[PDB]
Amino acid sequence: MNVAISPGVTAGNSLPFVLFGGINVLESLDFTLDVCGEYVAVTRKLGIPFVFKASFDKANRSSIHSYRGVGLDEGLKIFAEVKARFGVPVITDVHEAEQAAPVAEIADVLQVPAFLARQTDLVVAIAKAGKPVNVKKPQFMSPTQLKHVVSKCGEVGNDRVMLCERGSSFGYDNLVVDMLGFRQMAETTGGCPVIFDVTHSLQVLDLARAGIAVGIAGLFLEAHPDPDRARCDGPSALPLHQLEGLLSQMKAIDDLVKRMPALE
Amino acid sequence: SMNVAISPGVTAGNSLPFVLFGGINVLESLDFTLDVCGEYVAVTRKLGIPFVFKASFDKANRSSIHSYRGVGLDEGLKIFAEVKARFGVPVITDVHEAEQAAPVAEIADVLQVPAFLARQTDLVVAIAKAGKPVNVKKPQFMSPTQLKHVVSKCGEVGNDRVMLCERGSSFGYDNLVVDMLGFRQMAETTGGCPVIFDVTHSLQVLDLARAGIAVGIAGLFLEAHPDPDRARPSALPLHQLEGLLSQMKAIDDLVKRMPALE
Amino acid sequence: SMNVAISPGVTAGNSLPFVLFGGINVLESLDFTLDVCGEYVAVTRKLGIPFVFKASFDKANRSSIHSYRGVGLDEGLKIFAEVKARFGVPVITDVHEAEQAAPVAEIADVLQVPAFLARQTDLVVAIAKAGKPVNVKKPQFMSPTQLKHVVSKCGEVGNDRVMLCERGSSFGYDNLVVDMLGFRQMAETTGGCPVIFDVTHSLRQVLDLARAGIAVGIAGLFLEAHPDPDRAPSALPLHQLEGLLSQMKAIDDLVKRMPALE
Amino acid sequence: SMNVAISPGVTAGNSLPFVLFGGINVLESLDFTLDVCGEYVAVTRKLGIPFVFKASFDKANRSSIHSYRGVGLDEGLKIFAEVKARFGVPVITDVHEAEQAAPVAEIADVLQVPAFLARQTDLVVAIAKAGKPVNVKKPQFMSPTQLKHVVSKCGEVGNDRVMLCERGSSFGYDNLVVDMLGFRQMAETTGGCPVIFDVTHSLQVLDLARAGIAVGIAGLFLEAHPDPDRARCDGPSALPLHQLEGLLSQMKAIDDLVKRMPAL
Repeated sequence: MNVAISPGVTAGNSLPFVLFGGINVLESLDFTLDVCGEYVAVTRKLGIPFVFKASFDKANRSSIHSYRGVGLDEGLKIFAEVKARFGVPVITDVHEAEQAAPVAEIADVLQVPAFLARQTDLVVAIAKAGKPVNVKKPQFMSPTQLKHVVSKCGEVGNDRVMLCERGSSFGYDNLVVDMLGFRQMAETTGGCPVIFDVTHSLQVLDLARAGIAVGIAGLFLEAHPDPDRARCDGPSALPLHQLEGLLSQMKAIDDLVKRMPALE
Repeated sequence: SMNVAISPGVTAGNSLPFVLFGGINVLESLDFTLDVCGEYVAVTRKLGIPFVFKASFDKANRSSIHSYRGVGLDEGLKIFAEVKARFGVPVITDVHEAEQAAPVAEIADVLQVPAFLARQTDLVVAIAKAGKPVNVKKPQFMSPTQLKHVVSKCGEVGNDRVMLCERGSSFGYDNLVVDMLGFRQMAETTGGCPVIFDVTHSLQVLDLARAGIAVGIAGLFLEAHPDPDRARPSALPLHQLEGLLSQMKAIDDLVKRMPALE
Repeated sequence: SMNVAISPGVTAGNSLPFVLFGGINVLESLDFTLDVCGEYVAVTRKLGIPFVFKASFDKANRSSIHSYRGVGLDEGLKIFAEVKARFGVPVITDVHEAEQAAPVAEIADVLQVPAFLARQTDLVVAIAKAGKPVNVKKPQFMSPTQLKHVVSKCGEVGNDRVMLCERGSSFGYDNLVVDMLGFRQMAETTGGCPVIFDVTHSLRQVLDLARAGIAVGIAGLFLEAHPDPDRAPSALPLHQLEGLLSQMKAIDDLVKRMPALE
Repeated sequence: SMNVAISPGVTAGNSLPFVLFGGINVLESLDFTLDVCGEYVAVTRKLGIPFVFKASFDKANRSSIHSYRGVGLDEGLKIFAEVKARFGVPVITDVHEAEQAAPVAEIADVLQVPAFLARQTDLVVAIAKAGKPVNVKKPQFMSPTQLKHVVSKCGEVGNDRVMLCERGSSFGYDNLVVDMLGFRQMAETTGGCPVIFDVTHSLQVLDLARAGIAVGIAGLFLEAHPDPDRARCDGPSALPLHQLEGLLSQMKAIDDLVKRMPAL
């Protein structure tokens, strides 16, 4: 199944990989524009399809007082300016059923947060909003169970679903990426595009190389100019200056493996 | 060990006689709820075990939009109101949306945060703000030392009456295992919150229940059904309730009068 | 289920009063061995708990070839002979090489298969052939239902006196978690072999784990102790032994007179 | 980092073209061994991939004491001598008991420490003292940063020619997952030992092999058989032999590409 996101950007497991790349959360217009512009410049140079990613709300910080981002209303204003400035499609996450329709007016893909992937009403609200849907696979969920979420989407008329790996629970706290999961998610859901979040899955290069070599529809990436200074106990973003170096290796492997067959 | 007063005559605490949070998966009819709740009340009253009746009014996380979800909020609250009026038993239920907490708190005696939702700031705050004691289910993805953050969110909005509920940790794909070292970790990192063990969702129910009760905990969380084979995770057969509870009580009374080592 | 006669008045069985397999990590000196065992003997005699003294004569799997390995076979067996002569207690020790089994079985009353060697056909067969009861340590990588194949190898060469020993299961990197449901799976898939729980290797929280395992209803506890474990995984502080054991006996005596559910 | 010379024209190293350590589960007869080795030689030659033939002379841990164990030490070494004589290939086998190390080392070119026995001091020392390169199998219970203890044991008795072989990690009961982050950790914590990936035991063979090879490693470890379904084992299934060329051509293409890409 190939999922058409915007003109010239289509995701599919046999197609050239799509970078879903951006930042953790919207803090300001200018900072968003500058980071997005650098993503655009690099992906344009290399010839990699690109969807810009950001959250408008951090809905699950440790403290009710922790910074949560600019929020829904201002976030969608920022996304509108990004789309106008760069002609790039955008993807963002949706935490509450009531956000789905307003977000769908602006965003080109709506993401189901991993912890919320089983919540029927949220998933239905997101699926009914009429845009392609990216389902984050929670660390507690095996790859053959994601089909139920895909089915809930199809039951309310949305067949344009993508599935995003971000690791599996491995003891306490640690995540392991089972590289056999990508095919199992694809094959049990009718061939949904599979995307790999190499940021939350934690050596980013080892992991991204491993995942791209398997043969997948997309990469999911967060970046920052200075990741070590994040005001976050979240997982480290890629340092932004490393983007081109990373993506040139990804494209090289991706172009190679996408012309190699399965074993007969 | 902080103790949490649920009602007169029911108080949960890690040094106190265990409390049974028992009932059924989801509310379906007044008739069946009363049937099951009445058996729990009679057995617990006979054995002398503090009791809080448990049920969901909605199953918010089923695999299909057409899969039966239960009677829903408005009818659920009416059933709980009857359960309370007829038996004088306190009740606990789970809350899935922020806007549900206030109306639920008018009837329910304890509000539960669903496991998958434990990290969501707005839902937890709405539950905590509703002013009843809160039961936080520990997600299978969460280590026992991280639950303190959810509790702190509750404290941050004025609710210090928080209990923690164990239901297993992810062990490979699909399977859950219960780390019995987790109960003390949960308790000691949260200032001594009552710890509760869900022996149904964790899954040999007797083996697990015996093990958890022997550690010394505040409560057991249990679902039962008259015929769990032919119902559409597996509840205790309702006819085994008395036999299970008599062992739980026997072990619990023994261990709650034994100390830590020197 | 099946009972394993270890020595006169010491019999291990899942329905019988629990047996303590207790001692120390490794034999270092006669003096120290006698000091610790003497303490175990006096506490178990006082409390009325069947006792088997445990120690390795060699640490075959330590991180450097210069790391201290214990007194070794010849001297270790001499120490075990003294222990037996002086206290009249039976002893258990582990066997790392096939040719050690015959010599060890002249002195030791139970031979143990080390966890990492449990699948090695030739070692297990030599141990089973030596003619004493066998304790099989369940490796952290093995599921509870697979231990049957090791027990059958013992049976294939005429040794039907086999016990099984839980020490935890791999949980992510490095850490171990004890699945309390494993005891019954081990017992039921092996014709009811006695199941023993190593609370030491499985890991301040020795008490939580020990209470939980003893409450399931098992044949034995495996325990290592040391007078000053911090300044010496981590053994129980020896001065805590009587406190730990009095609680284990109390729980075991209670649960061993309770049935399965109807 | 470290390069281990196995024989003329065969050298394993994490920066070098990958080496195939390839063969069969156990030595059953001379002629079957020669035929299978002959097929590996033909394909590795055609493709230009360095090759070491692998086989066990004993299956030391079957479920039943009556189950077939292969030809045994004495006859196995006679078969190995003939393989070397006939094909000019180096060979690798596993050693289960201390006393087998010296006689095995007279014929074998690499001696392998079985995974379950990797912590056994006396076995590892007898293997290390035998004077040939050593392949330590990483047991599914051992974390990648702990393998350094085994390498140090080998060094303490004068053998610095050690390679480390990934076979998966325990993931719940029975299942294994391959953590693709472990390869670097094994290499960096041991002074740069060649890291090798057993795509057989670790279990979709192509997904896993593509992922591992893309990370950048010294070797692949593979068992094959003309009819794996009819194996008289309940062990993990061998690669069908007829798929060897197709698998290895993809491995070569990916390895050649990534071995000339830098760090970020």
